[PDB]
Amino acid sequence: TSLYEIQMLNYKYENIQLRNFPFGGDIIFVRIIRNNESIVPHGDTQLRYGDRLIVTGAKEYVDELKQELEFY
Amino acid sequence: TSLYEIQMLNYKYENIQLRNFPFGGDIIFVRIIRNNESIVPHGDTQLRYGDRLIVTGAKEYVDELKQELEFY
Ligand SMILES: Nc1ncnc2c1ncn2[C@@H]1O[C@@H]2COP(=O)(O)O[C@H]3[C@@H](O)[C@H](n4cnc5c(N)ncnc54)O[C@@H]3COP(=O)(O)O[C@H]2[C@H]1O
Repeated sequence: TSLYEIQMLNYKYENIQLRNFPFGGDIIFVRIIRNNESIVPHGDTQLRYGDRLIVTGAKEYVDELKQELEFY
Repeated sequence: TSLYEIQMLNYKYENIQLRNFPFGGDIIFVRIIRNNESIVPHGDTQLRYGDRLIVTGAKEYVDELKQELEFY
């Protein structure tokens, strides 16, 4: 697996832009699936509750992000 | 999510960082395979001859980039 899906269910990250984001080891956001649309994420893209995040990275770092964003 | 491989075979774009690349369309480089290693691209990553760029985005622009980078 090189593409992982994380659900953004953490209120503390609502409206945060990717350009400010706390990247673990390092990850790329491949797509954000939001309200029937798949968006190509860039610096000014903001997270929203319920986003389906498609990410790529080493599993260790993906795991941290999954924990923080989906499991809190 | 579709990913496409683009060989960086055009010396003209050699050494250009992603932060300066003249993107003409909606795209993200998801990975770059270089020296048999899969790396996670950022602003400071420089294009190198022979890079295998794994990209996602508008197919229209993927085609244009392919023209620019591996037809040249
Ligand atoms: N995988 C990739 N494919 C194509 N181009 C790439 C790229 N990774 C970086 N870049 C290009 O470099 C800028 C610089 O990147 P950086 O990593 O330094 O600085 C970034 C970054 O940490 C954050 N960001 C934007 N998109 C991101 C994404 N998909 N994943 C994670 N962070 C992202 O916003 C900062 C400013 O974003 P902005 O897009 O407005 O500005 C971008 C974009 O034009």
